[PDB]
Amino acid sequence: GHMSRNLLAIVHPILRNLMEESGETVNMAVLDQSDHEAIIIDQVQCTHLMRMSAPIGGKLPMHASGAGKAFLAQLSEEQVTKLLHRKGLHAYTHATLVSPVHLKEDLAQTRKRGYSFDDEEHALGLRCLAACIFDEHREPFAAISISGPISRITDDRVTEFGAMVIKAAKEVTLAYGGM
Repeated sequence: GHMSRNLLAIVHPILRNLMEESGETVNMAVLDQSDHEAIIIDQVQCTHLMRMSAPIGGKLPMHASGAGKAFLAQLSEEQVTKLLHRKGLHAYTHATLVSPVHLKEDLAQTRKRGYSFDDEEHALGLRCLAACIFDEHREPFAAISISGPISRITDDRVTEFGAMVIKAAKEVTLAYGGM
């Protein structure tokens, strides 16, 4: 499935809603199946002075980011192993899953859990939760995420945050099909 500008306008209402509810910046990122890259293509920023603010068109690391890992957690260990050298498991922070053992392990927990979770892996003090968007062939082509500072995305809101992003992704996957 591809991301048409038309579809974005239809779904925008979902990103705005998740923003108000979570109180954090919301992003929509598309999966580049040719280059294996998570590209931000939409965003609704929260109003807090201190917040996450990525540039539209910005890329996200596949192994150390909400959207990245929410995608990576869809590919086989062989595929993953490919991107290990294909892309690169760069070390953004001491928490970054630089070792494929742990990574693949977290990737596993992601599918189980439903939503990815970057805990200060992409940047110090940043938390992120993402959940894939599905086309017709049940293929994940997009990912919706909530990213904010740990000071506000507290440990006891993680699950409540992970649920919000499921409810919003589901709402996009369905509203998508048949329009």
